[PDB]
Amino acid sequence: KKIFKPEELRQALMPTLEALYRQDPESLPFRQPVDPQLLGIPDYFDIVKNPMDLSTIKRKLDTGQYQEPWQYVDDVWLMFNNAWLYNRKTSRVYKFCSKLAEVFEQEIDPVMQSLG
Amino acid sequence: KKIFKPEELRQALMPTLEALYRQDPESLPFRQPVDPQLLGIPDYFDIVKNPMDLSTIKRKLDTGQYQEPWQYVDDVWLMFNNAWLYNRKTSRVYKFCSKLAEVFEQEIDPVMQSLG
Ligand SMILES: Cc1noc(C)c1-c1ccc2c(c1)nc([C@@H]1CCCC(=O)N1)n2[C@H]1CC[C@@H](NC(=O)OC(C)(C)C)CC1
Ligand SMILES: Cc1noc(C)c1-c1ccc2c(c1)nc([C@@H]1CCCC(=O)N1)n2[C@H]1CC[C@@H](NC(=O)OC(C)(C)C)CC1
Ligand SMILES: [Mg+2]
Repeated sequence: KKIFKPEELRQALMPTLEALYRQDPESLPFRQPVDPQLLGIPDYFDIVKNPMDLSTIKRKLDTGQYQEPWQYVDDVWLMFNNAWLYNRKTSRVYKFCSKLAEVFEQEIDPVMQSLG
Repeated sequence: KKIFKPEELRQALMPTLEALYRQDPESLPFRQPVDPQLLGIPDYFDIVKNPMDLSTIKRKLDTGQYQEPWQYVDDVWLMFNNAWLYNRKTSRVYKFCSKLAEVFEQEIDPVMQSLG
């Protein structure tokens, strides 16, 4: 039944995104979209058909593109699954992604309990 | 008596797993282990005694846990059989599983032929 007010969603959810940004160095690969030309990885978009990154999620929060909090959680989880799929378990970026996922899991659980 | 090296298997088999990940929305329930507490299905682990999902399979490919290609195929097929067993034929999840199974059959057929 409930309609989420855009600023209510933004206020509840942005602290969880801000917690990811504070992770340095782990958030740095995730602060802007993956650029396969800069990185020299022409197969990236062969494998990742739905790219996502922190700046895109932040812009969707700013502009009211999320109707309900699970749409935001789905984008954060998509971001992580893209990096875990494309990069090997031993790689730096994969370990960075796991650290962000660890932080996100700790932040998001009490927030979603209070929203639903 | 051919020996299959970890990286050899990974290069051959990873594309077939990547093809499943590309299916959206159908791969989304399969990208992480089933969480019966999150989903509110407490009998899940009564029926599924050997859970399996894409992220676990990907990890086993990354870490060399498959000795031969059929061990990978067996895990993908276990994944599917778990979903078809637990969910009814008319359910969304079951239909999503069938879609992944159709993609997998098309992708694995030539790969297995080239490996043997
Ligand atoms: C995620 C992901 N998933 O797969 C992959 C693959 C990634 C991913 C993405 C970015 C990565 C990254 C891995 N490795 C690094 C760096 C550089 C190379 C290797 C290294 O060791 N450290 N970067 C940086 C690239 C550009 C930087 N900023 C940026 O573009 O500055 C402007 C001014 C706008 C030009 C910041 C981040
Ligand atoms: C397979 C299978 N076999 O039996 C069953 C049963 C499944 C199965 C499994 C997952 C399912 C699923 C069915 N239905 C959905 C969604 C939500 C439920 C209602 C719906 O209509 N669609 N999900 C999602 C659950 C959580 C999602 N992500 C996730 O955990 O995010 C973090 C951040 C880590 C918390 C991704 C997938
Ligand atoms: Mg953990």
